[PDB]
Amino acid sequence: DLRLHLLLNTSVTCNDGSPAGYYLKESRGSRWLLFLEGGWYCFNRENCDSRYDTMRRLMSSRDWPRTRTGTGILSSQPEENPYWWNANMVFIPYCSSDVWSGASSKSEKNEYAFMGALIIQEVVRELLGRGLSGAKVLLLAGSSAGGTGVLLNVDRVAEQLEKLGYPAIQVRGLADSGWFLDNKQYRAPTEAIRRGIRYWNGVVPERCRRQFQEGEEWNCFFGYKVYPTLRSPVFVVQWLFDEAQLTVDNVHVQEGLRLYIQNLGRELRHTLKDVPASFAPACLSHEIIIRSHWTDVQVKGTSLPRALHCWDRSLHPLKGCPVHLVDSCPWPHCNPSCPT
Ligand SMILES: *[C@@H]1O[C@H](CO)[C@@H](O)[C@H](O)[C@H]1NC(C)=O
Ligand SMILES: CCC(=O)Nc1nc(C)cs1
Ligand SMILES: CCC(=O)Nc1nc(C)cs1
Repeated sequence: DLRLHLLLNTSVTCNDGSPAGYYLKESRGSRWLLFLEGGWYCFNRENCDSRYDTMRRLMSSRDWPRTRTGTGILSSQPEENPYWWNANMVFIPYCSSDVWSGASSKSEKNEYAFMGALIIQEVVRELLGRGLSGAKVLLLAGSSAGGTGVLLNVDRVAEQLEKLGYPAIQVRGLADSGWFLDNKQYRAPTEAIRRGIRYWNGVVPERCRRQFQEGEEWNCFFGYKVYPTLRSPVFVVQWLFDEAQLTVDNVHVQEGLRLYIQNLGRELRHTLKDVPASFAPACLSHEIIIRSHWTDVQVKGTSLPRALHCWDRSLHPLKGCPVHLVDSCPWPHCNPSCPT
């Protein structure tokens, strides 16, 4: 079990002004995994009000429980988590509705606070006094909106630790199910994100901002565009036929739809050709890393926990221990190990 700590700086808040926080389980014999929860987002007063009625735990800490159980990559049992398992474990709840990009407080002009980028910085800050100062690796991981959040924030964490005087901590990223395409729909994300950035005062990585310039920062929310601007090592996990991608594409089988689905998989595979650390199975699904049975899926005979271990070794190719694992077969569940 991981134990809740609300942020000591109570000006760093969830949407409704309640304090943000993190859940922690220390492992004193180990030198850190910080995981970003996902859960869509909201981009105007009306749709944020709706989310506050029926998804309030994603906008407030008032009802959070005192503990949570670590699962998947957050599990401390080697049977469930062959990778790491002995690491210090941190789960950061998503309560900012801003894909972890916001830097704006609640005020007389703002009904809600959007502080995702500042929540991450404050968590890292308060952890340094609880043992993070002695770390050798900090892995910033996340699923869905949290996976996009890794891409937007990993280099800022590295810069923060350098400026605070901790140059020996190696910061790395693991982005799960947050690598989306701004593609043609079958019957939109780009417009919703463009409006969100204005509403949230959203921030993107500096090198990506300088490429796309004012008004075009929405481009940096799309993995294949922001990834080449990043300096920290990042491992990318993405289903080739992601259910959230298909949902925004208005897909819920005749020739037209067959060709659309096959072209989606081919496009995703193309965007990963130059990503040396990646795991991309040919399955229709969504998310992976915090599921208890995350060890079952294999690409070309290699599981995700093994691929991550091989990545660790590469950061010290390796005989029989690969890190670039992308299916080439063209239809959902052509890989027999896909989740049932
Ligand atoms: C609390 O966080 C805010 C936002 O980052 C910052 O401006 C302020 O200085 C912090 N306060 C303290 C006491 O650290
Ligand atoms: C919130 C996760 C999701 O389904 N969609 C996202 N789209 C972008 C562009 C970031 S997160
Ligand atoms: C990167 C060189 C290499 O093979 N690394 C190794 N790591 C272990 C754990 C044994 S050898």
